[PDB]
Amino acid sequence: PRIDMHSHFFPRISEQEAAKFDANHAPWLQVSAKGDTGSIMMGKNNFRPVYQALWDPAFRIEEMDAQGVDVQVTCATPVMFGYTWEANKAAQWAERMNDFALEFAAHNPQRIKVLAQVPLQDLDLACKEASRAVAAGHLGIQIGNHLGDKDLDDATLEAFLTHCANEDIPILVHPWDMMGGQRMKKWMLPWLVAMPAETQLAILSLILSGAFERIPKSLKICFGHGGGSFAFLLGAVDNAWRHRDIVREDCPRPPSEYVDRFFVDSAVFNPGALELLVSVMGEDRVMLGSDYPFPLGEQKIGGLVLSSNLGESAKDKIISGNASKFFNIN
Amino acid sequence: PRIDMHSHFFPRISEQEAAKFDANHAPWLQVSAKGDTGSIMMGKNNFRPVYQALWDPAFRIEEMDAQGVDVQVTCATPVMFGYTWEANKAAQWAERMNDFALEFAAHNPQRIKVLAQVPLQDLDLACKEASRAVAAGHLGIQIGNHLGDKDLDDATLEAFLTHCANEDIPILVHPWDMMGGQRMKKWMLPWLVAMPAETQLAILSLILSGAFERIPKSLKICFGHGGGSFAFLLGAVDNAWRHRDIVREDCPRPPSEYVDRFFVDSAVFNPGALELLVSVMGEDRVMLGSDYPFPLGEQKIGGLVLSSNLGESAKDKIISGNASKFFNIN
Ligand SMILES: [Zn+2]
Ligand SMILES: [Zn+2]
Repeated sequence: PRIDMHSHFFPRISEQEAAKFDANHAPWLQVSAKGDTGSIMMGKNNFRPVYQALWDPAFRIEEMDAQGVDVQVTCATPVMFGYTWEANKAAQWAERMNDFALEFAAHNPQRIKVLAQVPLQDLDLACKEASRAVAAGHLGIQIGNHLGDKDLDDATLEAFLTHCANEDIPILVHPWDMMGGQRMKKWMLPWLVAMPAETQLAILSLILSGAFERIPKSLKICFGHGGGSFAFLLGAVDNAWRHRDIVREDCPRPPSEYVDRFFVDSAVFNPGALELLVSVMGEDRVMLGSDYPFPLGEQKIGGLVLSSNLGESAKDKIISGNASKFFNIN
Repeated sequence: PRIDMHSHFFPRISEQEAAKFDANHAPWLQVSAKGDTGSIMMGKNNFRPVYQALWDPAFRIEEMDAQGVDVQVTCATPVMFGYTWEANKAAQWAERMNDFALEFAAHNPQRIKVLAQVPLQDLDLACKEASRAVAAGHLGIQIGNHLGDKDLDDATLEAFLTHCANEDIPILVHPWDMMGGQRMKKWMLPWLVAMPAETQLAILSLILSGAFERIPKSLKICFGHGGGSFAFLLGAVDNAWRHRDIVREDCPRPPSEYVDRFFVDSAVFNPGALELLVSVMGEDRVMLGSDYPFPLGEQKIGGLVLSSNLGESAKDKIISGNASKFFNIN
């Protein structure tokens, strides 16, 4: 079947319910009276216009049919993370969101799988939430790729990964809270420039810090959006490792050898980019992700893989094989 | 014949010559009695230790012999920019670095060419410095993407491109200066992540702002380092342009259609990445650049292009053809 392992949801939360958590920074969902469109709010502010398939599981199915998608793995919209909040409030939030997801998916748990969020600022509460959420349904965890000035090499984030590997919980790493600051507002530049750099930073943070050495090889970790610009700029990285002390210091093998340690989704929107990606990662390590139902995710899901010059077996693993093994969908 | 269009020098200046500009911001060169070592200086502290090839054309002429390199275009180390300085002092400084670059060049003007630097913080001072310098023999200009602490590139910058496009003054745009704030502190991550991003941002800035519609097709502009991650991320840009009216707002054609308006150098350190780059830019708009003499410079200049499953006609254009037309070199 077709397995789309990168999609998003947003739960039914009213302004008042989100107010209890944080009347200013807790997101919620404003739906039209018809019920077809809607907005993600943020206190009183409009954040991002959305539509029915983000909150409605039934309505999501009828698009899951038209696109030929059999099983969808879905998870929190990044605005729900709340990594900057006080920890207990966040842990409570993350528990409530993971509950909403199970509800969402339970409409038809055969086709809709979910991933959990965690209060990643607090290592203890994050591990607790991850175990709890998986035992209760979720097939794994989605996290943002960094926590303020902390990247995946931070010991707190490295310890979370280790915990997930110990308990055989699979992780999807998603870019969010993009760098760039004031210079990238127009033309969705944060999406096009900062977001792939964020992801590539995350991957390189694990590799060059030595982290993969101190993390069990049993960890299932996947990077969204093709690993960003990772696969393309990897040559420049091997070259820096070869010729600079400071680059080599904590990384014992050539950085390129580490593609055996993680996965990437397939959303790179270009036949040749996909072929370089598969070349670097191997057909075993790339999975179909659409970024549904957001405006700039692949509009015909799986379109790019199937239209490619890849072997029938390579097209099968990517569209199905690798995510049945990765998330243990049978 | 063999042309490396991307390299760097630093002038033969003393603590005192530079003192007359600044005691703690104007950089100068210190070399030991064993005239082989050397180090760039700021005040009385080491800013950057330095290979003998960086200053001293004599040694350079010999390394160009060992390498396949007949002609090498060379320019400022971005340390020498000073786009933060007051517009007048930075006009004085600029021209001195361009005289210092003409004495360097006049040690073999058949083999050593020079690009000028401009006081880009003031539009007219820079325009004047530019015309003045190409007239003195410089084959063109090298500019950063900022202003020491700047947000990208407005219509002031677009004017400077127009000035150059009209007097046929070629420009090499060189990624420089940060992006990562308090992140990316180890393993040369700014060079591996932030620098490719900066370059791709410069490119997309020109394209998505519609700038190429106001800029005469006469413009000769090259982007350092393979144009960063541009080629690989292009499919994503195109996808966004077509699914979001804000991306398309100032950009009347698909962004990918604009590849005919600029050049990139070839320094991407990987045959697969170079093959995608050529397939996107076309063999006519990729030139050989090594980043000599820096430690992350290509070791065997030309090596990656020569060794490629590319075409032979393609290989001569890259090595020679394109950079002959671009700088006007015979
Ligand atoms: Zn996503
Ligand atoms: Zn350079």
